[PDB]
Amino acid sequence: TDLTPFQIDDTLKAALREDVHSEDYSTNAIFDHHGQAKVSLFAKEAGVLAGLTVFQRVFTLFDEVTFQNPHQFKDGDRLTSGDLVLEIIGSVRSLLTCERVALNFLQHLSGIASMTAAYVEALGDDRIKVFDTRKTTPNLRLFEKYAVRVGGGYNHRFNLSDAIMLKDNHIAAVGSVQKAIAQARAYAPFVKMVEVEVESLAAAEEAAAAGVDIIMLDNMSLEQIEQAITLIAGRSRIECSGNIDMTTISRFRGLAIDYVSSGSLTHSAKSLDFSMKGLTYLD
Amino acid sequence: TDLTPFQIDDTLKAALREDVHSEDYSTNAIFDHHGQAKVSLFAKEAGVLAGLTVFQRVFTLFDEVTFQNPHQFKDGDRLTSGDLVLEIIGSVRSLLTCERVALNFLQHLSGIASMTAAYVEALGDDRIKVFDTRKTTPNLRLFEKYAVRVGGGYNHRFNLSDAIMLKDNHIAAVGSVQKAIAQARAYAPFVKMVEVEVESLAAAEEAAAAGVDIIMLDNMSLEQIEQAITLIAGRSRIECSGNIDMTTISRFRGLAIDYVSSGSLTHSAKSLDFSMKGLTYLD
Amino acid sequence: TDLTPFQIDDTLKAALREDVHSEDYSTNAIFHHGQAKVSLFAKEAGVLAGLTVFQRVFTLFDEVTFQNPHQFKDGDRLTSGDLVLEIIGSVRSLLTCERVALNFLQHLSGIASMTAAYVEALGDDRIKVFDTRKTTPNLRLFEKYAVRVGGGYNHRFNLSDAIMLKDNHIAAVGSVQKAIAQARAYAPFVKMVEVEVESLAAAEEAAAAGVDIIMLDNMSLEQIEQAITLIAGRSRIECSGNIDMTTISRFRGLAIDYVSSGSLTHSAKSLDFSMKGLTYLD
Amino acid sequence: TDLTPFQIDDTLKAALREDVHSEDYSTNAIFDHHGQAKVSLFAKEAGVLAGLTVFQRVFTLFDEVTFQNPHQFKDGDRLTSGDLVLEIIGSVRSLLTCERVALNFLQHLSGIASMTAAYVEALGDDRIKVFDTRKTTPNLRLFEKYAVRVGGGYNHRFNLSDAIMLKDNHIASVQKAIAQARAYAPFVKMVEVEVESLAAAEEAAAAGVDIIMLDNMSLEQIEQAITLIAGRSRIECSGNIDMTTISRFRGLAIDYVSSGSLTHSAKSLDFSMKGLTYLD
Amino acid sequence: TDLTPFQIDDTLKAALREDVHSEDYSTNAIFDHHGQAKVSLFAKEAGVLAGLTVFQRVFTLFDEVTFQNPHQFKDGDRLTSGDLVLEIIGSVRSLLTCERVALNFLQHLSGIASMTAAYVEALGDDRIKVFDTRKTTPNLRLFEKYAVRVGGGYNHRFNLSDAIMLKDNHIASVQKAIAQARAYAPFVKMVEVEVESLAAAEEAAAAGVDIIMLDNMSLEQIEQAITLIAGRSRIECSGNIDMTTISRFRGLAIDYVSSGSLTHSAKSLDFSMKGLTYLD
Amino acid sequence: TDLTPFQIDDTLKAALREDVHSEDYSTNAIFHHGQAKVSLFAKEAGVLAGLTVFQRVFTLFDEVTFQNPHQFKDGDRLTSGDLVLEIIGSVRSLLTCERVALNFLQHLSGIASMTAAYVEALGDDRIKVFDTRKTTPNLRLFEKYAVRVGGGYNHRFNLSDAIMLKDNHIAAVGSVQKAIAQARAYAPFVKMVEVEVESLAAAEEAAAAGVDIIMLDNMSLEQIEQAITLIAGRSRIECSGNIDMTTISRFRGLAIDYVSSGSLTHSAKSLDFSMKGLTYLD
Repeated sequence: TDLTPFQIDDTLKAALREDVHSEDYSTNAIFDHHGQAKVSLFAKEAGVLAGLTVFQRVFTLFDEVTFQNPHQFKDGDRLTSGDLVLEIIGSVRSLLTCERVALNFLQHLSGIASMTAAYVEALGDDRIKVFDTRKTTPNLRLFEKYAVRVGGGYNHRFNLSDAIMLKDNHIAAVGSVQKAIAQARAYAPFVKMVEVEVESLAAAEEAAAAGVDIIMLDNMSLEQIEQAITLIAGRSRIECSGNIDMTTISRFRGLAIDYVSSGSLTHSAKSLDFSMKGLTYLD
Repeated sequence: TDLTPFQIDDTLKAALREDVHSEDYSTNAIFDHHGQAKVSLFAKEAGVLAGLTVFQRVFTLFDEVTFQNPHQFKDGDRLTSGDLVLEIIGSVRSLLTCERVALNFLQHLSGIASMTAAYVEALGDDRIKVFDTRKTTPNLRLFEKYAVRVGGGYNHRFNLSDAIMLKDNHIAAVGSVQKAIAQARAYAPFVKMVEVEVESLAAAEEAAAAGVDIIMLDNMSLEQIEQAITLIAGRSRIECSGNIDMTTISRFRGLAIDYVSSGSLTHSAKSLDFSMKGLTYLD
Repeated sequence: TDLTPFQIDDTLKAALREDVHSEDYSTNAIFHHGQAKVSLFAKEAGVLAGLTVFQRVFTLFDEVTFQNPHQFKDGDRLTSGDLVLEIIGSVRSLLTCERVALNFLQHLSGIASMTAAYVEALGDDRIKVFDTRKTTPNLRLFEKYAVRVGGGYNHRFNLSDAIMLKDNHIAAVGSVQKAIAQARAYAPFVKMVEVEVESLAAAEEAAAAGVDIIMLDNMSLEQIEQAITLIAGRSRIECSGNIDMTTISRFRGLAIDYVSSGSLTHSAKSLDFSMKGLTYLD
Repeated sequence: TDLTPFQIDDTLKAALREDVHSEDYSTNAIFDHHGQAKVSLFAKEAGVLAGLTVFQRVFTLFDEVTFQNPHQFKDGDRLTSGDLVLEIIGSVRSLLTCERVALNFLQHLSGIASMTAAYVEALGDDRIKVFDTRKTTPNLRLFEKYAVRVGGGYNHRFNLSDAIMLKDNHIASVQKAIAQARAYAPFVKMVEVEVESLAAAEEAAAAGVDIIMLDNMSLEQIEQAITLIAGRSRIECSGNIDMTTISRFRGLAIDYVSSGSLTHSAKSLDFSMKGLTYLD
Repeated sequence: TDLTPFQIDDTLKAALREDVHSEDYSTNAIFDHHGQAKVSLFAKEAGVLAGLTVFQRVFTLFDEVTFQNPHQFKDGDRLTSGDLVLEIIGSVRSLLTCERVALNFLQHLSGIASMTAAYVEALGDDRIKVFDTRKTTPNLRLFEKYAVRVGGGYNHRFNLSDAIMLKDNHIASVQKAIAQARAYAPFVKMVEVEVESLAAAEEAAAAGVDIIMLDNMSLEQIEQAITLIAGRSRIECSGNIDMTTISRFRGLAIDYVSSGSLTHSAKSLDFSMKGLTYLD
Repeated sequence: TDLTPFQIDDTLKAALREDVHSEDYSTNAIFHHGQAKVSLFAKEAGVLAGLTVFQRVFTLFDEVTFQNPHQFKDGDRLTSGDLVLEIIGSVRSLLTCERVALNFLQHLSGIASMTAAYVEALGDDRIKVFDTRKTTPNLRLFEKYAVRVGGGYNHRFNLSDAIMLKDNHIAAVGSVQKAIAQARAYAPFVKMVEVEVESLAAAEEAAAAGVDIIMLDNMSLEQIEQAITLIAGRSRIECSGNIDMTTISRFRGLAIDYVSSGSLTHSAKSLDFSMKGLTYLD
């Protein structure tokens, strides 16, 4: 589901203002006469397209700009270098001044979508979902979460307010898996999912017995993981997390866990290369 | 030179608000009684430290929090996994709730500094500087620029307003390298540096003759580059750019150019791993 | 857990600015930067909520200290004539910062009091009283807090917190089970899913679909009872709609998990307080 | 006079942001390739309509949304349960995601207007006017003041900066207080004094103040004060005023009364949005 | 009465942001391991001091900065060139990066105060008062209004919402205009009317308005109007008022005059920050 | 190049809000949503600047159209009694949105006019007239524009735009050459570097150090002339300080690149306009 102007406008404005504090001298010195012009957006690298309407919105907040999409490209579609993703039509000053900010969004989000897509394939198991985390670029979580969905991934909680996750230390402070779970439930009844991070087979048992929604198996071995699965017997949903990357992710293939999660999808994504070229004046 | 609260506060607040829309239920359910506590910040990966005071400021905007720095770590210092970078002292709720946002800044910036440092070494020529670009994460340019300086790199223009750069299309619109340069100068006299992107040996000549400040040699071969240098004869500063990464950067070693620039330093930096662990209550 | 400056400061500042566009002429004309004391009195029985909010209004504006002779705190029961707080500072800060502070305190204490009253009227510990998103615009955080203070509980703060498939959602999709399926496909595992249901058939459909919470909307006791057995613990159960002081007792003793009321936040009478007894200080 | 985007937009945006921090998951999950949809706004309780354009603006900031108003309803009109106030047309996403915030405004403002209208009717004297106060919901004063006008009430000062009012501590020679106000103020502020005793009412009237407030002073007292003031100032009666009480002032020669409870503790008026159908 | 952080902070922050978009490169380039430094604020031109605490606040929002005031200067005090108004102590980075913004405020406000003071002296009659207008620099009205008070002037309405003023189009039966204002307004707004002819001045005074504005009406006219008005209203003379002109009103029984040029076209007053030295 | 809505809208809105806190009572009491026309007249000779700003104030507030009989634009010379614009819309929008619009227009036209006057007084094309950072807080953008409109040129907008090593910077470091060296080391290649210099010795030091721009601060003509030859085109030259209408002509014919004046922006008299001649429309 696409991102809306309500959601993105303030962020894009800020970004435009970051890149232009007075004016775009280089563009304004050369270009004048205010003729309409056309520029093309080209993919320069293979991957997955994400953030296209975000890209567009940067231009549209700045000036009156229209678009042409010859190949009907949309977020999710596979890209190959040289592909004509969009044509952008408007005044020269608007096209050149808005370009870098627009691309910066598009490159970043397409990079994440691409990487998410790659992880899914590397895993090669539909039955196991690929989830993101809170290890996101500050103030862009919304956009990054979106890119992950686009790439075929799924969203974990957005927030510390969304859902409860009882980590390593939380159990210790209470001194029982069961008590930590109980206090969580008492504190925020009914309307919050509760998850627990567990390093131990005993703790996984304790937690499943307590009736939690999701159990996180933290950096556990395959032997350990397999035992836990049988032990839990579908009493909770099972997430594997930690030390999960392109090389590692395939180890989970075929297990009866519900999902895995990776921070790298959002904290360490390479951006995907695009360029805007072929500027011509309209007749 | 370190980042100031005036510069970073609004951004960090926004980030905190992004991660906490109502409250941190998971932390609030388990922890109460408001005892002071101590937590340790550990490096988990080798590289360069950047964003330490940013990390700190996240806690300090939220609550009364103090720090201890046993090893006197500061931005720029080399890190090795297991290193104790900081101890953070304050109320448990403040420590756990602020953790992820604080780390997200620290990881991201240290990742950039590390990568910048790596590029500098790979180049192995002091006489040639490593510069960043405008291919930055929207609304964090300031922070990323800083991380590049920390890693031993240098800053290009911050902005479209900072300085003039006449790219591929700008020359064509005017139809002469010399005329584009002239119009730039006429438009913003004296107080703006002027740079031109050049793909051709002829154009490099034209530009040097015109008296520009900086000539950018775009994706040119070493043979081409070397000819241009001799041809320009120190009439302008020389930047090489395009297709510059870890593998490629060493090709510039020993040339009489002033600097090279890379977008990857900011658009495709891996974050550097840290963790906050060892939570204990103070006596 | 109390509200904090990080959470409340921008709101209180805005409120102060609303009440003082240039200066407080009437107070300034008569006054000194000469210390004074004023007393905060409860003028009506109920539950105290928003005391640190009240305090913060003064503290943002000027250097002001407080005395709390009776160690009053949010959640405590109030009776008229009670001395809740003494406020000490310059006369100008006290007079100018009075109306705004009280406006917060009166409003929140009103909500807490009303929440507390609903809980008692229900007279069943086993059934919790929840709030809603029918809140006063731009004060949700504060109102949600007041409900907790009065012994109530918080429903989702937001459209982003949890999924709730209401009448209008069901209509857009045209089916209960299909709407749940889509919600489940869209936000697996980490979001609770709730459905509003008007009929027993739909309650069945929903329970079978494996939702987390079923809302029984404005259903009769007979209906409710049937639904309970029929749902058979496959989901949590909430009752909602047409729930007020008179009505709430009807849920007493049922095997539902909670009830929810918009009135707690959209129609709460404010609780009366006054600030009086200005002594001068030396 | 209706409220404007210039006045309300920032507030509504903040309200929308309060209700949607990331996304509207429930609505986004049901997203489909359908076209535009229509939903109806129904009154569910009798009273007075206030905040209709505010209601509308919540949708219009968010997305492209149009309206149909079959019965030509406008702020000030009387409502009866089951009344079709508006039809809202636009994308399903916009209608459902904007609903609660829009209704929260409408319900709150219609509640105040209704209550104001009820107080007016209860007092029954057109000779008097019913005024509001500064006992308003923080950061919504502008909207609440509007609702009071809509319900047939009148606005007192918006602010501590609008006009001068002399209080208890301030009251502590009350002719000297008036003098200082007028002097300390430029000659562009109305001055009002709150008075408990008849002696003070006279001093004040002699002082040439603009408005004299008779505080919780009973009918005999009030009646004497009126005569004594002899039209030298405007007269406000205040304190201990409620639906039950307001009738005591019926027919007195005073100019107005004021009530905090109008904004202070107004019930919201019930509405609902239902009947979602896709357009053809 | 001095300005407050609650009033000024957002404005100053915006000003600082205007002057520093990324960083203060010039100052950061010279960063060293020195300690605290001291810099002096000097008056460089004679006039009246206004905006001193505003000046101070610019530094204090940014960083930890302290002040020393050897001569106990405060807003309203007369200045002579070479006067040491303040010493500013803090880190070099904070002093230099905050300087220009802080001075811009101080210079602007001291300029207005000075000009106001000059107008007062020029008119020479304490019986009259000198008032400002709404002809203010956008988004700084609050600060400019303050400076006018500091220079011995007085404040007219801050706003279109503060008070009522009847204009030319509005003037087009002028007793009916007054009636509608008072009716359309609640009984809490001062009403003023701008009048060109003596007939209108009388109608208005009879109407019981609070302030009558005699517009660009000359001394003979003015003098007749005064007598005719007979203290039924306050009298303002306005239009065609300047340093040269203001003296014509000396000794008339009018209450005040107003000038746009006070805020409209005030020269800023020169100051400088110099004498940077490191502390020991 | 004209100012734009993206650039100006938030400022104008703030300005409107400053002037109208609730409503325009005086205008509303008398009025219609009945169209009317008003004329904008120049009341004083000078240069027109800020016309589209003027227009935008109305356009943000309501639906308003304009007629420009004489095709006036920013930069054009004005003479009193000139009809600059006709404004058409509802009476309420015209009366309420009048003072703010004019305040912008008067201010900017004042700056443009003053800039234009300085250029003429200088009477040397070869020497440009620059502005400074001595601007009215929060209007720099607008003032910088007005200077260009009057035939002037813009200096750095910001502390972030370019490096300028002033008196106070030189003191902190204790040397001219060392300050330049540090600036050069800190921001190589992409930032211009300028130094303020009071003495010939320092001018030499600076030129030798290879700066981009030397500022000759409040120096005598004799000094200036010596400096020019001595600098020998190693840097651009700016003269600044104590530069006004009377003084500016002294620079005529020197081989300097430009002069700068704070007065253009900190001490500009506003240019008089009025809005009158309200016809009603049908």
